[PDB]
Amino acid sequence: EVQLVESGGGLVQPGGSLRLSCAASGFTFSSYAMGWVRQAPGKGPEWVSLISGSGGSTWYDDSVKGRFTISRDNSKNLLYLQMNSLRAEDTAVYYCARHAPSTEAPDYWGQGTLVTVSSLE
Repeated sequence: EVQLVESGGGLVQPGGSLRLSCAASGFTFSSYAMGWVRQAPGKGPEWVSLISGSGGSTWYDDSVKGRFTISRDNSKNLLYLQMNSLRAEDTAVYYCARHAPSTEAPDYWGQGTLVTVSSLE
């Protein structure tokens, strides 16, 4: 019933920019903190950014402060991540995620979108 579908990932050269979107349904959107998880291929997942239910408060991992901007549109149930000045290190699968602190089951994630920062030179 809970659905998370992300869009907008892909290939970009270094210094480029990308915008991820995430559409939700199956729950009351604004009653959950939402965020973005990243997973590099040989590594565990980490939270890259988090936004409060209302969107009044945000958090960013130190490695992305200033470059990435998280936002949400509670009237259309959408979560965004504007990713600027992309660096090779930003390469990973990014997951849209619904943070449920009260739920014991793991958080719901979207299917994941690959983000590759690469110049073939």
